[PDB]
Amino acid sequence: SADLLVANLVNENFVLSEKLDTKATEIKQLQKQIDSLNAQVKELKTQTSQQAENSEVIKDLYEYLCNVRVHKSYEDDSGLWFDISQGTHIMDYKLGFVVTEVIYAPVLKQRSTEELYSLQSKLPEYLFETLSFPLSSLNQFYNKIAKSL
Amino acid sequence: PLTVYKNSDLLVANLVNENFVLSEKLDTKATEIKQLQKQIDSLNAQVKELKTQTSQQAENSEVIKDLYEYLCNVRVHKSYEDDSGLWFDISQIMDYKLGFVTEVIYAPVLKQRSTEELYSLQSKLPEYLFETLSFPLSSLNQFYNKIAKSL
Repeated sequence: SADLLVANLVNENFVLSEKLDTKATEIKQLQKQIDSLNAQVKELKTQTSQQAENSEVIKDLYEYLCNVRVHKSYEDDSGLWFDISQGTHIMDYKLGFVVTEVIYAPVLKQRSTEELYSLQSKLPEYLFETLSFPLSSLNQFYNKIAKSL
Repeated sequence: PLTVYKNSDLLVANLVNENFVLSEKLDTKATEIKQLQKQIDSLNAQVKELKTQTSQQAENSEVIKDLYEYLCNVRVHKSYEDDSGLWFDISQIMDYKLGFVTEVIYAPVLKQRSTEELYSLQSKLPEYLFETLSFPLSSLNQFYNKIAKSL
């Protein structure tokens, strides 16, 4: 009973050493995965950021070339909306899209009255009231506002 | 120097001592493993979240690109930066490129075009829009308008 038990401790020391070597492999394997993930993560971070730079330039281009900038976009169940600031250094408004059809909508949440009359002198009455036209007419709209500004 | 007793040495003493050391060396690895497994999971979330945000922002940019096309009849295909100056291909149908070095450079792009069009276009477009040009940025919008009016 005394010898048997102590001779088995050898058996236990072996089992430990194998179970232990099998862990040293699972460990090396995770370290590799981590390193892989790190590379990938960094390259994904540059592509997503550097890409922001591109988009800015383009936004910036359109602004210099069309004197019009698109601020944002939402989608309230039915229809997406984009704020817009058009003019030369200006009339803010929004456009909604719901066959296809469009919705104009002057946006003057904030505007020093002096401007609001400067604008009323340059802009045809109707551009101060919500409207609705087919998409085909959009570009034509755009032109009308540019010509008046 | 340990020594057992039946009822009722160096090597035997190394067995127990050695059995302990193995049990600790093995448990301390089981913690380094859990810590690594956690780190891996955390890193995975990062990759997945970055993939959605990029696929989502791309979506926005596509919408806007599509908007501008419907509103300005003009689309900006790409952008390069060859040491000095960046370039954008444009399709407004007349394709051309614009270079920025402030000052600008126009450049008709007809790498491929069925001749029938190339004369359709020559009838609508003032001679000079078929030759490279150069103007200040302030004049750009004015340029754009001239091309739209003719097309």
